[PDB]
Amino acid sequence: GALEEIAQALEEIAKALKKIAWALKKIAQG
Amino acid sequence: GALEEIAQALEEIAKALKKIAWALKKIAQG
Amino acid sequence: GALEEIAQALEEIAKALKKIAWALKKIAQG
Amino acid sequence: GALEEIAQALEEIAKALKKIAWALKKIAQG
Amino acid sequence: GALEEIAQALEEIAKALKKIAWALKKIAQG
Amino acid sequence: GALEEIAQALEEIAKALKKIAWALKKIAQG
Repeated sequence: GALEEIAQALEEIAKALKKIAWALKKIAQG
Repeated sequence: GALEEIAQALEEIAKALKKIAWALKKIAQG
Repeated sequence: GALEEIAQALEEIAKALKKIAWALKKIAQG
Repeated sequence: GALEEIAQALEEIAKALKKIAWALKKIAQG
Repeated sequence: GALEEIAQALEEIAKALKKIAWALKKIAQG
Repeated sequence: GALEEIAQALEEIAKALKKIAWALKKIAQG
């Protein structure tokens, strides 16, 4: 579906952003 | 410090994007 | 419903981001 | 200016999330 | 129309994340 | 260092989010 493809892409963006956020936390703490 | 705050904000933003994706899926399912 | 529940969560994230924004302004100012 | 720039960006994201929440309620209400 | 408002809000979030990326680069290269 | 990598990744996330928003706008338009 059209909106399902948009949502899938958004979910991948969000998972990538969560990883970046964790990496930045660890750099910050260190 | 500031970078740890920024990391938390990126995590909040990722959470919002994931929820927006689920909202789009529910809209499609309607 | 499902979309209204997401809307509430997004409003809470928005408040969290505004709190972090003020924390960053405080760090910059001080 | 870096931290203040990020704070301003987070505030704009917060506004955008409130806009999305409002749109979701409008969709939900039909 | 509400879905278009959601898309416009996502565009604003993307611009704001670009500004956050730019600010973090400035901190990194400082 | 790491923060430069994080900023570049965030810029890539923002570019992708812009494309997602544009696709959603076109869906919303018909």
